[PDB]
Amino acid sequence: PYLGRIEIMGASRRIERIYFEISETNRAQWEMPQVKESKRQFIFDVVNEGGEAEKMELFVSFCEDTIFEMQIAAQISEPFWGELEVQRVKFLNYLSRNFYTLRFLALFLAFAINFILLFYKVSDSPPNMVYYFLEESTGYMEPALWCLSLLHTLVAFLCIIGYNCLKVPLVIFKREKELARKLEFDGLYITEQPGDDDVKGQWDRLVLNTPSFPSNYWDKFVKRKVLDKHGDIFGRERIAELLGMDLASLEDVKYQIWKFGVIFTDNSFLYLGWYMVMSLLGHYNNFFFAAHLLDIAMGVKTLRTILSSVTHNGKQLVMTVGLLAVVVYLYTVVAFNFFRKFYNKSEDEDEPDMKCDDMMTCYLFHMYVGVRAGGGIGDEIEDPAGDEYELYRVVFDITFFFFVIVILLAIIQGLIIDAFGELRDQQEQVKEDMETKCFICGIGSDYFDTTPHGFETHTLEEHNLANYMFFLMYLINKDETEHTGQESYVWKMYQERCWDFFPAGDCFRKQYEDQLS
Amino acid sequence: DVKYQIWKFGVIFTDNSFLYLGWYMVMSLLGHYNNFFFAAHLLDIAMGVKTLRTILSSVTHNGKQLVMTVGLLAVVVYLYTVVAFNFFRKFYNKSEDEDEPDMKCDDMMTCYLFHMYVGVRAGGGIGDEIEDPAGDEYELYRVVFDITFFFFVIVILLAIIQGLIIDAFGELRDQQEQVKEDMETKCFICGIGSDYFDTTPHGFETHTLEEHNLANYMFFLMYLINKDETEHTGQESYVWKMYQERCWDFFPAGDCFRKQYEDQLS
Ligand SMILES: [Zn+2]
Ligand SMILES: [Zn+2]
Repeated sequence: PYLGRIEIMGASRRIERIYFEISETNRAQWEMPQVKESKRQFIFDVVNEGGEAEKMELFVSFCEDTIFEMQIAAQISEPFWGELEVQRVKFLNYLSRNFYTLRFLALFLAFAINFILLFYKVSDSPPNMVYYFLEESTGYMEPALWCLSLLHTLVAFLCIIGYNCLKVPLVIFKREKELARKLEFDGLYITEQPGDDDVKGQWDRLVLNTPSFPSNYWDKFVKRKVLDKHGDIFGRERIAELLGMDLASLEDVKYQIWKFGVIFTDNSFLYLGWYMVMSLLGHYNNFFFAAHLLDIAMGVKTLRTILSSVTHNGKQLVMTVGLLAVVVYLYTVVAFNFFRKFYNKSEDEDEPDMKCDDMMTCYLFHMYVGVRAGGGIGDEIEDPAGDEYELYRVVFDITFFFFVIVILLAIIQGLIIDAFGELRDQQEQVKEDMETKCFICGIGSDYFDTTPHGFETHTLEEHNLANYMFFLMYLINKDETEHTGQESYVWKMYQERCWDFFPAGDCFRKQYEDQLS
Repeated sequence: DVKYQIWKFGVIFTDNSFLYLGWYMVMSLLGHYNNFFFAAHLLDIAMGVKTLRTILSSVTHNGKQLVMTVGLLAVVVYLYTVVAFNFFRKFYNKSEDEDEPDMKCDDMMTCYLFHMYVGVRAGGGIGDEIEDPAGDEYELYRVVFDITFFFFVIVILLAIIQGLIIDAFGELRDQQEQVKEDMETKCFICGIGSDYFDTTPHGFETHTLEEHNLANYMFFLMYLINKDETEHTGQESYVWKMYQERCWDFFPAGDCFRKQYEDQLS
């Protein structure tokens, strides 16, 4: 239960098995459903849109993110300026622990507000100017709407605060983590400099000189390592002034501005801010509470997966909608040049309403009524029977119907129908790969299945990606002086970002098969 | 045993097929009250005909997602209703009479019902039903309203609804094909690939007919159950003990007689 077990490619160039102790708190945090869903999403992403070369780097990044999330969860968990500080941190922890409940409550409140909004009525007379007011016999909905609007605004504000307390630390952690990696192993601001059209790199400069650069990232030796790696070649004084460190120490408005910039560029934070703004506009005009019904797309995973079918081929949907416009424009040109006499949409004899005596009017008429008509433009425009251009006109109508109504809408619907099957195939392929190959070492399940339940044992004990994350957390928490020999070996390999200690293509059984059996 | 009979009757009354047959009998009884209650027994074809059951399985495979997209259509039509009720109230007069107007969007509930009723069922959307906007101040906003309604609701949402069914057909077909491929390329009892047995001609056929026959395993289990404990032989007693302790380790997994004695046999 607490006894951990991983296999590494040891210094002796052989597979070695490492035993360590796992904390019950870490095990419970791992078993939490949020972490389970995060792991599933990561596995899907790497199997689907990932390369075999970078699989271990991606896996280590996932492990680091999961470790930081567990640390934040442990921080927010629960068992005269001091009094207000204690109360404030308690309130913030409560908001962080109930962020998702607050989001669900906000969705419910929006639904209730809109259901009450379904009873609004418009009258010229008071209960030019028109008076909008509720019309219900019960009388409870009129105060209920005001109470629910106040509650919805409060819940939206609490959701913003909870997000800032919970999911912003991870964004800042990843940002600082990536900046440190690029600074050390790429010399981004020492050797190359950013692209300059890269908004992120330019903003990141503001934080290099700050004393609190590794505020969330664990490694506090980021600057010292970069100095040792680069200063000897590129100027010790220049590196020190760039990184804002003092060279005689061997015996933050800018940081806050940079942090706020990252927060304001965060997509989920922007979405929650827009949600709060619309909730505020709701008190101005209650029908602005109808823009919070769009939150179901982010709320319900089933609806999100359904809409993913539409958005999988969204670029091609836009392309085919823009192609429909060009085809209808060509039909408009032909109509305006040759069949102007059929586009009289006025029943009155004396005054004619000619829809194709102007190019813009004809194009609007086509794109409006011809596309939405069941049989095309022939349904709307005048019948050509007994006319000189009857055959040209019937060819016009038939080709419009076939190319636009039939073929183009068939393409639009086939894109969605194909997107459904493509997403299904992606899920099936990920499942098949995860059930027929080992993630860490990439050895087929047939080899392990010679022993009954061999692949199950290999994926549960020998090569467990949960155990690897537990070992990484163990190394990070353990002291450098306290590290044992193999732990120091793996720690050095991790510090140099060398993923060669992961057994790739080899395992304990494959190495000692002759002796074991 | 009154308690045992009560428990048995509770299980019977919770049985789904028993409840279905009880409902069938109740509707048959109501038929004598009103003969048109015999039309509720035409729904029995779904349970009766396996072909129709498999056809309806296409609809029911993604039934949760069908309900979800029907509930999403309601929200989208509600947003269009809000926009209409706020801005285009003047186009929703469905009365040919000049003096008395029938305004379908002077009330939020009436407008929502009008949209969900006629706009969804119309071929071109709500623009077909409501008044033409030509020569009006809000003509462009109104044509954008109509075009987006047609594309999002009539085209995209119904395309999603039909794509769910079309995908369900292919998914069921793929399930059947995968089961057939697994059953024809791997052995059920021991999980050894057919390629190994196919070195001998008809080797996999012989393995699945004589060596590892899941019919033979059921026959042996019935034989053990019927046979007396005292009459059991040695290996039969071994398997009987393993069965009593619910230990399925006597099933050969990954090994077979041929694989074990290949050197001696050939
Ligand atoms: Zn492995
Ligand atoms: Zn077998």
